[PDB]
Amino acid sequence: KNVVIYADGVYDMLHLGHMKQLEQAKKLFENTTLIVGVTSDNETKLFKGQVVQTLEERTETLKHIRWVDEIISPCPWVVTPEFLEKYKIDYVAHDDDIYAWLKRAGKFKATQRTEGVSTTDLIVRILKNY
Amino acid sequence: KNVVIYADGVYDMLHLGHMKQLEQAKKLFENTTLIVGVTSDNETKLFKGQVVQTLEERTETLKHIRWVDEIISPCPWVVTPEFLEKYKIDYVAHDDDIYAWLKRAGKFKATQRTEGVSTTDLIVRILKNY
Repeated sequence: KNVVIYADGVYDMLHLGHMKQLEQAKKLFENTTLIVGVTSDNETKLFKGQVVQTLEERTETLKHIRWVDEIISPCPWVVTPEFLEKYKIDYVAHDDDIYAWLKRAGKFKATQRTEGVSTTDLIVRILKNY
Repeated sequence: KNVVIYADGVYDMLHLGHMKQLEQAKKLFENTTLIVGVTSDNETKLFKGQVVQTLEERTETLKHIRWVDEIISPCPWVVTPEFLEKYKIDYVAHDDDIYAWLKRAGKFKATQRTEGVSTTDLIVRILKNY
């Protein structure tokens, strides 16, 4: 009955948006194990852009989050079929193409984003009082 | 065997320091219930100073934290003997006098702070690259 869910990401400067998204992935089925993958510093910089917190800092925050059952850190940048088999992953959860092959196989689960909750947005509120 | 631990605070812009401290309070005994109290906006501003996130924002983050079992929000600004009895609280956990009466009664548990992990410290790292 236990469904293994994999959610990968940078998880830089974790905020309510990340957390609600992890909650959604964890609650995709009644009984789950949520594995969270944390991207490496080098690959994040190479493909996405600047990352603020190091791999170790981003990974240690996630350890304190209720919905997180297991962590793969660093995780691969691109999910592969072999990777799903190795870790016995039933579904990949991500906001909604690099996921076409996952949808085709029945293995993709959409989760939503939350906007306007980020650390950037907060300091704006701090300075907008000056 | 279940020990009720109460940890109150502002919990503004929660970071690794808050989280490690909550972990410590939760792990003070083998079997615990950690109740977290979140101070009101008005009282925080009146007695401590500016608060960045509203009561509701600070409380919703704490809901996603593994160590948190129960939340009192808003909580009283000052702990009282009556309050400990009402909620059946065995120990108050806080970094180490407003707690003298708690120590005298055997009801105070020290937890440590973690420094240099705060949201302020992060943006400094962001700008120090310019």
